[PDB]
Amino acid sequence: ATYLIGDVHGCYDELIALLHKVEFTPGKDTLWLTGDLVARGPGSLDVLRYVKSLGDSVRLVLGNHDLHLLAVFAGISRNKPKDRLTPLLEAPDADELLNWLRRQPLLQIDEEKKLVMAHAGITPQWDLQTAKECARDVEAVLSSDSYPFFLDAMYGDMPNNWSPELRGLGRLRFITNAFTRMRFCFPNGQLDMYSKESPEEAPAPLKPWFAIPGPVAEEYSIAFGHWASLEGKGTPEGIYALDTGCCWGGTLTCLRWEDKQYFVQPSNR
Ligand SMILES: [Mn+2]
Ligand SMILES: [Mn+2]
Repeated sequence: ATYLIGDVHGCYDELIALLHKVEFTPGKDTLWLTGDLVARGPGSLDVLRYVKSLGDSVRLVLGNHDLHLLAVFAGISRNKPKDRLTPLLEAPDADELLNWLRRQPLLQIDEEKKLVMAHAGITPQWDLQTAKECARDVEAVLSSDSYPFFLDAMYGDMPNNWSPELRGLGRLRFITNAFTRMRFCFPNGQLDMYSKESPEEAPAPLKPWFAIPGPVAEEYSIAFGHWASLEGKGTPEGIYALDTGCCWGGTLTCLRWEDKQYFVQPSNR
């Protein structure tokens, strides 16, 4: 069976309870995770240990909080107490866990399932070939010995419009923002980096990225997490918003792909 789970955010107890609910069995089953494995919940260290141990039985994409953790680890960014990352950062296996984490993809594709996953989704300005190339470029910098330089460069809100002519810092910043921070788009597909509200609360002319026709969404199902204020609701056919806000007192959601059956684990908070 194939299971897809939204942002875990250190909610290790809820993750394990949900996996036991579906009798997740590595070697027979595969788990897809939308990223944001860490921060806010209390168990980021246990989450990363478990997810790394799954090996080929997990398909992860990196989220904005995973990248922020890497930036803190590398001395690029300041540790915020509310993220509760200190046990992970001080763990004796922190190097092993975080060097594993920075080698994971920004994008997962299963052609037999016609299924694509990224943390925030797929901008309508990208076709599949471009999404693949952009994921490869950022994965290459994150997996290199020089990844702290990229982590420092990644912060920023511009450029917010894709072009194949983008180069250098702006190209990487756009790619990172599209995969890990996107929510709303302008009608032409350009990213808005400020509004984090539900679609009903957003100001015109902002619309969700998935409300703008794009070539990937037209051919593939897209699963994503990230946008907690969506509460997993309000998406069109073939768009699966899996982040139902477990770390916020909401729920952890798991979708089984074969029958599109949902399973939900209440937050312990
Ligand atoms: Mn999140
Ligand atoms: Mn996120």
